[PDB]
Amino acid sequence: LKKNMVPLNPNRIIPDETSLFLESILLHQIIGADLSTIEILNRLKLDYITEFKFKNFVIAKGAPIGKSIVSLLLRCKKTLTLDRFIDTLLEDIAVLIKEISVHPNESKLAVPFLVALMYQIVQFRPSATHNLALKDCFLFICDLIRIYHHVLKVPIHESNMNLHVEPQIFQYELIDYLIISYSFDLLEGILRVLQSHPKQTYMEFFDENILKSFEFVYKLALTISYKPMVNVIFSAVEVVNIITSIILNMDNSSDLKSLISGSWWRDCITRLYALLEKEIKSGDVYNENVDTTTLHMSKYHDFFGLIRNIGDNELGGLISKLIYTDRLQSVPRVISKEDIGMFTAPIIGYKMEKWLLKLKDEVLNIFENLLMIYGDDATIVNGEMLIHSSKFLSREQALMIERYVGQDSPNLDLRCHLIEHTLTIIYRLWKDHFKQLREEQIKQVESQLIMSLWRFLVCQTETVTANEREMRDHRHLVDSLHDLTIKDQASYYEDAFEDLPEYIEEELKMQLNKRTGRIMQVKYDEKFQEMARTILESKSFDLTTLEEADSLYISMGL
Amino acid sequence: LKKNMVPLNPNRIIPDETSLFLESILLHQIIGADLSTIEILNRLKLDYITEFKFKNFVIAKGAPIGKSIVSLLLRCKKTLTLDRFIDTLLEDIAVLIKEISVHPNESKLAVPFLVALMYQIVQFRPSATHNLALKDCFLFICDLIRIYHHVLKVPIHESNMNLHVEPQIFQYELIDYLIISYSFDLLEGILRVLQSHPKQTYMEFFDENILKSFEFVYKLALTISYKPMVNVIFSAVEVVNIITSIILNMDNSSDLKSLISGSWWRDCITRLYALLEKEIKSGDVYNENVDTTTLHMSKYHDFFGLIRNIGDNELGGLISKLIYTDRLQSVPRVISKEDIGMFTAPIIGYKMEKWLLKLKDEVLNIFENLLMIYGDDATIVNGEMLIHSSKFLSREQALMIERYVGQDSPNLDLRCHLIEHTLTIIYRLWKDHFKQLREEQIKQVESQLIMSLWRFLVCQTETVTANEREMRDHRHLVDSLHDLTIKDQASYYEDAFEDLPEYIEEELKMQLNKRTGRIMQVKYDEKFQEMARTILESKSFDLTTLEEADSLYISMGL
Repeated sequence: LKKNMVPLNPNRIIPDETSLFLESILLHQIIGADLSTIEILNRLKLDYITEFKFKNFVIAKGAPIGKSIVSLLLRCKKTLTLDRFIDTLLEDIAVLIKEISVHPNESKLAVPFLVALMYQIVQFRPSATHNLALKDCFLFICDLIRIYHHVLKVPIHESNMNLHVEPQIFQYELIDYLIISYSFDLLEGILRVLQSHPKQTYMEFFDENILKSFEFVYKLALTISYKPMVNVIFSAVEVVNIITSIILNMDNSSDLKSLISGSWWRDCITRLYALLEKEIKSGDVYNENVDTTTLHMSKYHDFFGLIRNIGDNELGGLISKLIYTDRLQSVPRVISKEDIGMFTAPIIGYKMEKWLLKLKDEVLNIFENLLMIYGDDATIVNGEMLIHSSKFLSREQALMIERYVGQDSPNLDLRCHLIEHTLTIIYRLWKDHFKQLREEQIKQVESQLIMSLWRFLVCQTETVTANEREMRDHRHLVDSLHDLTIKDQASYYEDAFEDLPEYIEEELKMQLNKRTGRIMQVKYDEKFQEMARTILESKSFDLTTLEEADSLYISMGL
Repeated sequence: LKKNMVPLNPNRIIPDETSLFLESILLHQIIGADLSTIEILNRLKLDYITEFKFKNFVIAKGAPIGKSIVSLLLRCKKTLTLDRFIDTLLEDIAVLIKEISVHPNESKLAVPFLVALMYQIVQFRPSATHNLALKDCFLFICDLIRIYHHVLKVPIHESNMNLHVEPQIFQYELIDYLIISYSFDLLEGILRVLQSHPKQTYMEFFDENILKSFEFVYKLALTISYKPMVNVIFSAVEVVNIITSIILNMDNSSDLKSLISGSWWRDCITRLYALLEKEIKSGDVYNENVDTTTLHMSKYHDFFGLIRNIGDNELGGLISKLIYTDRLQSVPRVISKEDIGMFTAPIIGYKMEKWLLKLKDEVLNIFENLLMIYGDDATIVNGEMLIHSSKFLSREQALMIERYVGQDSPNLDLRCHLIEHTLTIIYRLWKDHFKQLREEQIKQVESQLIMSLWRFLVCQTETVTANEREMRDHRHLVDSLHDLTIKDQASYYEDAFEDLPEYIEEELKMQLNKRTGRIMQVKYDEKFQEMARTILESKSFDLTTLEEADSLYISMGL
């Protein structure tokens, strides 16, 4: 009777999750380093704090620090289950980072590896990390960054008599760059594991102090008057993405919104506007050039970081060469600063452009989110998302048409995705938020709005493509890199791309065609033509009179 | 219908046994040492082997060794289950011990801690250690001891012109004493985890090479012409105990017995005879005195060892002070040899006598075993167990009656247990093995056999105890220490000894009475009187004529 059911396993090995977590801590290794993180902390002592102790976490004066970490780990594996083992490790390593940090004489070499270790502790099982531990860890990392106040506050230009006669040493600068970058990466990690918790419990994380501390550190990261560290700009805007994305996806959204003032957003969005108007150019990413106009990714902080692999990791060998690896020490191993740099490839510049274009996609994506949060009018959905976004759309169509077509870079498609995205940031601002699009603000960008819509409606002529034979000749000219990409995807990495049955490559010779149309800046997609049509031609606001509009239509045909 | 059964657990956490084994390795620590064993091996490098590698177990030249152990442990936790994780660790640490050992220039400081670590690997789950790993580990430890050939071969007495002008250093001597003692302790551990396996599979362990290698190392340990190390004598006779005990407790006992020659036993038993005739005296245990007559436990090897806690562990601080603990080194930290020794307590001598009396109980216990193996006659159950055991019985009755009664030492009872045990080693030799008790050999000990039986049959008079009132006055005189022992057991450590219902202390005032009788050397137990009666009076052999026997009976009464 009912011999159908799936039979259980009588000897289920539910794996010991705290043992897996112990092992993932013990063989945690940051990319490019020779030793493991615990095996670097076995080579570190702290010789000014004569006796560290918080809660049976004694470190002696000359003892290895990672000796005490692995003693804590073994001692608290036996005792605590996973959700208590996590926050025990978080508060103990936090207190150690704290009193190594607030000290006048002591070197801070243990701090980057303890922050990376703390990040490995947080993100291991995101369901197991209770969010009061996340709250305390978030507040600790924010005031840890305000301890390292000066790393994100180097001035733009130095003295003319700033003589570079100095030992030119990089090891302390490398340490506090690692501290700041791993700290911002840990803030992103805290908020994305908090994003994974059930959606009724976000108020256990958020209070006044969370948002004040992130307001300080966000004004610190997306700087105006100091040299930008791009590593922290990525993470500092991804935090704002996680914030808007959970304001959209929680039920009691009022408590976050009533907890946030208007000044928080109108200090955030102006720095996002100042970030969206910066330039992304391959030939001078890694250059040091004019300030606050080129997102540029400095040579002196080029490593991966804890989440995403952002440069080519040129400073990853120096993390391993920051310690002597056969010795127990406190001061750093000497890294010369001008030995790095040695000319082979500008492909590195192309992929750093790829990251910076995804950064601008991120910025106008959180614009797209907080249109949807503040669907009703406020201080912040206030018409300057016509000004800055239409300036952006118009210039990234203009120098696309003037500069990028036929330049065999991988980053063209994404760069003509940005415009294709930000039109929609125009469009739902036009259709669904016209009540705040003030008449004085629309005429600040009446040039650029109308011209940017015109460069979409020019594609309805379409005397270019119309067939298949010369379009593939065009994509030999503009889009050979994506032919290499799709052949490498077809021969290695895609399950659908073998034994192609003459219906799956007739979709390829539809979508490569519409891709190379959308790159060649004639024949965009029909839907974006409609969205650009129903802004200019629609009578919600008179952009053009009827005798000024057909002066634009005669410059296509019509 | 049948709502009686015990309900199972739907969320059984079967604990990950290889995680527990990983943790027991990582926090293994030998008694008296400051650091853990892995944490000592983090402080050791090997700077003459420029690159060690066996099977992806690479050690660099200046790397920490315990770094490579913990790398192997983490790497093989993921992959191997427990019975393969064990023998992977055994053969890898064996190859490391091997090529550190056979090297002319390299210091051998890693070897004691790797042997102690190997012992922790073996005995963790004895059911999980497959016995071919035990066979290979046994053969490795036996030829490891024959590598350290010279530790158990220092001569008895030195030159008169052996000037003690020399740096007088102990650290290398401490290392190879630790190597030999932990190796013999590991041989005992191999054979007792092999003793715990199911009794059909002993032939997977034993072959010719096992018994030849233990024959060599057993002739090496129980020495004749060299200075004895008592640490290895305990373990080397406990191995012979495990061998005789499993020959008694296996089904196919012939294969062990056909694998053992007669020369193996007749070289074993003569060294056991030479061990049974040594003296145990408290005032010169820890002295250095005349050779091969006093079991004496030298000052220069007084530590615990891996199984049993044998001395007071005076050299346990020097194991921790053998390394610099803030440094990665290869040569030992300098230990002065004549700093030890500083007079407070001869209680240490009493408990070392307690161990040596248990050692003699062990020797005549394996005599009792191999009477039962070779119930039929052989080369070895051959009548000299009348000579040596009756010499032993007669002298340990004689100087008990002359020296020990009223000397308030804890070791009296056990010393009058030995005689009470070895009478039975006489008795079943008398009753059940008379076919080989040759007539010429009985008259070699006809003095001592008859006198030792006479000192039991003198107790049938019993005009001493006969009541309760003066027997407790006698045990104030001879046995006050056991009153302290039973009061400490009664007030702290025994569940039955509270609310004593006047039937459980009326057994105490039976058994303290028979204990103090058996100590006072008048009124032994009635059963041992019968065993001594049915040897002398019985007519299996005419020890006495009928007119010589009543000359012995008139010296009691009769």
